[PDB]
Amino acid sequence: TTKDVIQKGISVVGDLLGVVGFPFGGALVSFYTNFLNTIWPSEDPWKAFMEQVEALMDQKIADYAKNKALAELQGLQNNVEDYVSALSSWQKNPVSSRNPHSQGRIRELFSQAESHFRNSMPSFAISGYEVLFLTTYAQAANTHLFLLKDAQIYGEEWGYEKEDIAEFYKRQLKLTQEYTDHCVKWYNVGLDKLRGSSYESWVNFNRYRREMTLTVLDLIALFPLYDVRLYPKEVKTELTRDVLTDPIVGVNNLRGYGTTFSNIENYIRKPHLFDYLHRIQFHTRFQPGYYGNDSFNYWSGNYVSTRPSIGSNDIITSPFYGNKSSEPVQNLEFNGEKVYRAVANTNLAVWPSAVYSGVTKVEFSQYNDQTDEASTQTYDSKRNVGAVSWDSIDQLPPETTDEPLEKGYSHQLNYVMCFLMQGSRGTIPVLTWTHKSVDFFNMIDSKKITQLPLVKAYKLQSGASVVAGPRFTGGDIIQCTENGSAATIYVTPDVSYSQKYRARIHYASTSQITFTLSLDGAPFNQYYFDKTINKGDTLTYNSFNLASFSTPFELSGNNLQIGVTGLSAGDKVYIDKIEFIPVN
Repeated sequence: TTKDVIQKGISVVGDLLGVVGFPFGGALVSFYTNFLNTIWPSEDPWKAFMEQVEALMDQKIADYAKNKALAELQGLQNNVEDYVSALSSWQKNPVSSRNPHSQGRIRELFSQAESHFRNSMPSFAISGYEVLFLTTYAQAANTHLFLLKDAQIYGEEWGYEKEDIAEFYKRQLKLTQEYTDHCVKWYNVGLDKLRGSSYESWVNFNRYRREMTLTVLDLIALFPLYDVRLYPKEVKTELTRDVLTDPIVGVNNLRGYGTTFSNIENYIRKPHLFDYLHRIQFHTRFQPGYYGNDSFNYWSGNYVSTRPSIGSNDIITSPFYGNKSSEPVQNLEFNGEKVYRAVANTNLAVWPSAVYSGVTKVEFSQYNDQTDEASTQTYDSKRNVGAVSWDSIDQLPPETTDEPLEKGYSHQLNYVMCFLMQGSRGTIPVLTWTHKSVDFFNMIDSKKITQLPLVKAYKLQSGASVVAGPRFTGGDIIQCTENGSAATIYVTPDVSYSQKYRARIHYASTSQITFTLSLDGAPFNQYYFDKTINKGDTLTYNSFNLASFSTPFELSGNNLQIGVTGLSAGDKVYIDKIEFIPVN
């Protein structure tokens, strides 16, 4: 269920990934048309976003609050549509038909929409309904900010006063912070409200966490890239966060046997450097049926192997998960394959006073971007397979239903982990996924501003570690507690010639610090950076600073090392991303 809103959520983020930073006019208009068809066609999507959280929370919005929200939204739709048609005409029409009279038409259309947004926002955040309005607020907030940046692109062409464009920009800055912070605060409120002790508690908890990531968290991660002044070129970026699909189970009610909340949540993958699915070792066991004829084999346990980020080749192999095989082991290898789908079969045996159920078959859809070919790999228990009951596509829809799945998919398989039920009753598999936007090669684009998340590093040092992200950066971050090296990340230059770059860093620090950059062990850039937080502060939007290094440089190597100094006992530095700006 709710796949509709999930698809819309996924698609918008996927489309925005193409118009982030300073977009070219044609691209901006194209975006806007899909945007209007997806998010702003009628009241249906908005109604579905409210129902979505109501379902996750098992609570309802007071009818009056629901109706007012929908009323505001009808009005905002007209404002957006009227605006887009005018913008579309403006781009299309030559720099001749631009008379003072048409300029005033577009200026007032724009002023109306922007103003209507600021006025309406509070309606999506009424006291007591903050969490339930989250996806609605997130989508409305996004529209407001995306709309705002247009004033910095076309402001002068439209004949706006210098004062007007500037007023819009300050307003954009303030709202980027507020909207981001509002979303994280209420996101967390909702998350804590769902923490329980039962297996059923964890499924709900995790479903909320995944759905809020796809519709809210992924979106707010893009907000900063709408600043066309800081990002005067197109931006190459990616989302590095993990999402866990619902557990694969044969029965709807496990009658108390489900793995406890703590035995799941405390054991899922913790903040780690980015990696990719390399190999899976399937363990099978025999489940006897009370009458023999109803027996079946099932997936009892597993081993998983991942390969690190580019720059390192040593394979990481997981501890054993679940139960050892009673049957012959099955191994599937994925080196250079992207698993974009997983479809599973389950089966059950009804005993006089017990029910036994397990995953009997798993078909993986893979795509090889090198040899531009899709294919499948499957796990088969070999005995009494039953029927398909679980499809990843229901939880992780494609970015586009236009192209074939091997092209339009939104996520790939990263991890597999088997949990044991209570009372030796069976196995529960849990799958972890990563976003499609992740570039394996860590490629530095010669025409765009490239954002490199630090989690893409292949080596941490001097006691640097991966820490849970503040929920608004699209992934995790690096924590530095000691003076010295911190991370080594492998970089792939896209051009052969001596292209020069400027580097920018997105960080948070308890003290004034010095960042040093080295290529293949040789220092090339060193600079001074401001303190952004006090010891013990929690990380919100304003905790981070984006600062440039003075001198330009060439990519005369691949191994980028970031070093930190100037820390005192108790000081902490958090690194989110390193950016590259193509310069002449």
